Amino acid sequence: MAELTPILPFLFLGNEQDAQDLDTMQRLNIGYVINVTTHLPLYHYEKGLFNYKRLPATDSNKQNLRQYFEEAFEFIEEAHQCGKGLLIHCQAGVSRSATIVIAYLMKHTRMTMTDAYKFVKGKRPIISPNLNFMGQLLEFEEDLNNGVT
Ligand SMILES: CC(C)(C)C(=O)CSc1ncc2ccc3ccccc3c2n1
Repeated sequence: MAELTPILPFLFLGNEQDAQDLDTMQRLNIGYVINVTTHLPLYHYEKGLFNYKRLPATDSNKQNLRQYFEEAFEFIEEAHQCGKGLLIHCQAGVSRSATIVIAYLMKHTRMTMTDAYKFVKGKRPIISPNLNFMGQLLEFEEDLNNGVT
């Protein structure tokens, strides 16, 4: 049922239904969760098992996700530093969460935007398109190449 896609051995991508499989998350040694929605609950919050961060974003043609990139990168590095996995999820098409993942692959693994997309698309086959998010990833790639971010 639940597919917590490992983009990297410690970085996982999923949707709303994936984020509710508590046993798999604990078996995968996940200790950090990034919820990239305004309206979904922080699943399992009252159990005190994970560190949470909500990026309150919608899946629209006007939503600004670039503003949250640097905040999400620090949370991922914090999980990376202590040997724990991080799950980033949103909803069915994983448009929002896949944008943050690709951006991290561009920033921390030095993948190009295109190669990062093919990397994620190969492991997570169902990704809904968002031209607004594609444009932001393109602007982010140029800023990386110009050493501006
Ligand atoms: C941004 C987000 C991850 C939410 C998506 O929009 C995925 S959907 C899609 N569909 C057709 C494409 C064709 C070329 C391409 C080059 C670079 C990056 C993405 C694409 C591409 N992306």
